[PDB]
Amino acid sequence: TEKRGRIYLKAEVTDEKLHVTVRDAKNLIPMDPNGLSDPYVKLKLIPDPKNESKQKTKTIRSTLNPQWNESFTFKLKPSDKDRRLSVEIWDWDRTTRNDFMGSLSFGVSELMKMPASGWYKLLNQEEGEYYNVPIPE
Repeated sequence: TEKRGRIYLKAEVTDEKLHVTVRDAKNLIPMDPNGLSDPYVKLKLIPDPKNESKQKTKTIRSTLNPQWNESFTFKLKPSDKDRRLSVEIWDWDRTTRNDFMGSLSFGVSELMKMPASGWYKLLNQEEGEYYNVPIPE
């Protein structure tokens, strides 16, 4: 439906490189029967027809408030001017398919103008690939 928690990130473009820091997320919704989840974050630059830009944080077991503190770097190219940084939280599972938890995205153009920083509301999978919602509140 709609409330999936929030995540704190930092993203910036410097000298043809995109730097992203995934700090932590709060109030995630349990996808595991146990009432918790095993979250990890997938980062990519889309569209990614060749599927070459994927990066992911480690999976943190049994928590609804993960603190990854991981940084990533993407080497950019001109065409990236029209791409977006997609950030998705998934719930790792031992025996079933991993479940989508929440996501968002930023335009590489957006970031070149203004770096991202702070808390953001997690969105549903489809919509997450098109926009982001800061939470300065």
